[PDB]
Amino acid sequence: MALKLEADRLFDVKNEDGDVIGHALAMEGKVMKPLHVKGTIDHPVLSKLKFTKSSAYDMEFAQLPVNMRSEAFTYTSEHPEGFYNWHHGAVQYSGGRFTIPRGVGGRGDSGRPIMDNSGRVVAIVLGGADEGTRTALSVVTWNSKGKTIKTTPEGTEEW
Repeated sequence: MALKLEADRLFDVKNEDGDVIGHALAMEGKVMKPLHVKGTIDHPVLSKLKFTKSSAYDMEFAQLPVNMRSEAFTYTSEHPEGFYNWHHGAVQYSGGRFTIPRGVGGRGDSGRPIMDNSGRVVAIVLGGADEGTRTALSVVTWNSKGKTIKTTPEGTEEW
């Protein structure tokens, strides 16, 4: 039945020698990536754009080229408790926190989006704090009025 054919929305950010140290994404008309991730966007067009910084939220962004604006994720500010999806599997959202099993997130996971079954982005991963058998994520989300919010658990380590 299904072939996972999708637009080019998620991009790699590499370090000086070329290791993937994070991710950048096309969403709501912008290319955004965590500010703490110091590398270059592995894309001939995106890497030449002028990026605006937002230290208060660990975000760095630029406007999408007119063309690419269609190849992009849609965000949603509604996240009822339950399970969500990301590159490594299930992400649980309960208690105001997004958690994953311990020993799963780390370098390379910054900038990865957490999604719902309808394919909308619900949050962007920044780092994590292990608490017991789980890891609580430091994520960026936006509220219903479009305000950016940043939740960082105690002892979070940036990925």
